[PDB]
Amino acid sequence: FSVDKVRADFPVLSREVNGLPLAYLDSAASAQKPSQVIDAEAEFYRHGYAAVHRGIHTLSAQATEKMENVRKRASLFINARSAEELVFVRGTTEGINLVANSWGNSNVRAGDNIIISQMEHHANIVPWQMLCARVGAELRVIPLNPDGTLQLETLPTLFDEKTRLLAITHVSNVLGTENPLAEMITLAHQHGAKVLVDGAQAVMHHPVDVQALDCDFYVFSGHKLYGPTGIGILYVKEALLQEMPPWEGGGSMIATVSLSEGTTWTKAPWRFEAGTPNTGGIIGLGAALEYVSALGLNNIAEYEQNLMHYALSQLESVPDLTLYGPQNRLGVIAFNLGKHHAYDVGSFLDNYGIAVRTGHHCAMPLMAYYNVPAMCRASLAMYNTHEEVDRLVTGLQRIHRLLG
Amino acid sequence: IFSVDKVRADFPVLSREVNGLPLAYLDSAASAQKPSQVIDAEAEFYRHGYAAVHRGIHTLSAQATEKMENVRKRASLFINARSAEELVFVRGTTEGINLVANSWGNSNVRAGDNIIISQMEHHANIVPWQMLCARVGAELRVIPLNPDGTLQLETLPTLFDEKTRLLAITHVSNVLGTENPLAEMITLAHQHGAKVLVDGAQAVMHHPVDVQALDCDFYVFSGHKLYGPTGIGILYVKEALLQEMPPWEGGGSMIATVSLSEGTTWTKAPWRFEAGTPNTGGIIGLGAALEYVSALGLNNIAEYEQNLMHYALSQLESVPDLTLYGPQNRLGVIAFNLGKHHAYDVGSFLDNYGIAVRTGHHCAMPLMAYYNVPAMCRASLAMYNTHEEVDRLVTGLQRIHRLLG
Ligand SMILES: *Cc1c(COP(=O)(O)O)cnc(C)c1O
Ligand SMILES: *Cc1c(COP(=O)(O)O)cnc(C)c1O
Repeated sequence: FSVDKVRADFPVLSREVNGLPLAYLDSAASAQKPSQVIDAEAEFYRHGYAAVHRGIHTLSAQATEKMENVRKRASLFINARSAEELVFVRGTTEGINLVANSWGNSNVRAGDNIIISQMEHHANIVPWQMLCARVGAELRVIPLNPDGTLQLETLPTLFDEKTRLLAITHVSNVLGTENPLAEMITLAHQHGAKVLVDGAQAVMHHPVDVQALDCDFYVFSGHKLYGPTGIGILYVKEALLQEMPPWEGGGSMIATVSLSEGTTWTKAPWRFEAGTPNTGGIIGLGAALEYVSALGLNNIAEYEQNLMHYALSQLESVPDLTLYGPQNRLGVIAFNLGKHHAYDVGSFLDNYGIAVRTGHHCAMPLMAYYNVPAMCRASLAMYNTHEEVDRLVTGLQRIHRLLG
Repeated sequence: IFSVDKVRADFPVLSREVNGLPLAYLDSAASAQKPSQVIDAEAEFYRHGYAAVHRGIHTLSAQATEKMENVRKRASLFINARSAEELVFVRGTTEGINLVANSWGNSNVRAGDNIIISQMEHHANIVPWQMLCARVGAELRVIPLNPDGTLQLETLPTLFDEKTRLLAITHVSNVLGTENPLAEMITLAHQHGAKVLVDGAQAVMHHPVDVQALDCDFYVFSGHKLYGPTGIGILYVKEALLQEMPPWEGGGSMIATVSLSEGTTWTKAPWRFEAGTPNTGGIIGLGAALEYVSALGLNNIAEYEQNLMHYALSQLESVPDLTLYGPQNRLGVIAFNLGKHHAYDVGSFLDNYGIAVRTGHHCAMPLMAYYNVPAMCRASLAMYNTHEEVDRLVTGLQRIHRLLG
């Protein structure tokens, strides 16, 4: 693995901000893309473009086949049994909503309950709140620990015969905590409950196998995978997916449509894809998967882990620095500097050409647990370097010196 | 004024050869080709500009956010909405219609009520209302067709009553190219206190669209037919209605506050309806597309496309056993069948000649049912299409007629 050869593929790293070389630590919010993905999408638009859905002419057919090929590649990437177990979505959020409506409405009833965790992204919180509101069920929460880990021993208590679903995050977008999915899924299934996994922060860090996890639902976003915006993947166990009613109605998800005799649906995954999909994004996603797969995920894991160790090692020399989350954390470092407002810190770091994210990070309960209005977050991705970490450290030190 | 060559110079796919022959792409009605400006806009954004939106503290994020909202503004001006806050970013027409069908429909349509659609509707403007009607136990009423491809307008007064909440109608047919008399329908619709949703997916690239003039309550369209990128579209909703609509998808960025005890509250519209990371590249590209189309001018495009249509319809009279569907004043598309031949065979043979047309039911089955055919061939004539290509189509059809009898 060579971070230089990798950095050579990303033009954004050449960008300047406030007159200085960009150091982009915000990858957790969205990932930068290599020229391959961008050029893949662009070239598709330039020499390849037509409509999908098995049009009679050549460009359309080839486009359709490309789309299905990407579906296959995606399926192989997360190691699903069949590509028919994967659905194209706008992203993690839509996927979760789709499950929450399609599967949730038929499988969750009055008096039942769903389980989430206190570290969840809003995407993995609100759709279940909406659901519970619809059918009159209860939303139960797995509580945290001060070190940023969930309390596993509470699960036997949270689960009962009325528990249909466990919605859990693979990796925290704030803390970088990786939850013990295997244990949770094993325990969850014993009570006859399905498990949905939010992997939006997972899939780019290391290999993900959904057969090994035995998770019932799995969702993730492409734009954090160094792919284009507006595309994501929903994996669902075939047995469950085939029995799920459609969510969005429209063209291409129907078998037949009649204004007298009614309407029938085609098979999944296609049952859940209505109207024209996002083709360019799918192509770009394919490219992204190719690129990451070509670098290899264990290499990325190794480099990112060593980089993380370096960063955490260096950040110890920063006075009045408060870190949130465990030592085994993936991809992100959440911190606060003294009593300073997070946005001021962020602004100062921005002035120094360093991009970090501030605010509640779309997890309010997580912030509520730590009794803070917000946190600073630095992401260390595969193209990030020691020099940038040094810039971050020195920056924090300078802020501390200057603002006391 | 308008030069198809100067315009054609901007679209690289038109330089392509297909099955060894120069491409004639008549499938624009399915999806439109993009000029270099759009493609390069999205690409350059990705290359030198890219970050997450939603008011991140650093520079790229802020700039990205403003770019997004600027595109929203440009779109509102493009369709002449009062406010940019009346516009919602969607995956395309289908998601827009579904969003309305769920969000607005569930609260505004009840047992015993009824919705009106037409027989020429795209499935996108059919199925979600079926779903709604099934959910709340309402009735779906249909405006019947005429053999010439026009709706029977005289039937409307009877179809409307005090129980009619919504008219979901298409601006322009994706098959026939029929342009419906929206103003009349909306007047009549409003007289009964009913809302109107307009499917504009086939409209917005042909001529100017003014939603204030139309006074339509909902308007939807797709970006990829407007010569923009895939996976992006616009939902226009009257502010008064939009402000009272509950959220559909839950998640980040559409919330004010989130609590696991005190519950959850929503931010203002339109943002209430945009959950998670939007499609930023698509939005940028969409902005570029709107700029390009506006720069050419819509009336110019309308005139040129009209002359092209007249030419095509004139030339197609010399094709034996050619059956056309729809009126003479049609916009943008020509739906046809050749003798007793299967549409897909015709399409394939035309594909062999380097000509791209579409076949099948075109996602309107009832329309096909009305004409007693399983499918139709459809040729699209867009702003970058030429007389040369029409000549090629005619000669192609004639050759197919020679060969297949
Ligand atoms: C294309 C089209 C639709 C569907 O648009 P999508 O982009 O696929 O969502 C709906 N109605 C009409 C009339 C159309 O032409
Ligand atoms: C980004 C993220 C989401 C939301 O994904 P979107 O692409 O915005 O739809 C959900 N959960 C986690 C953990 C995330 O990091």
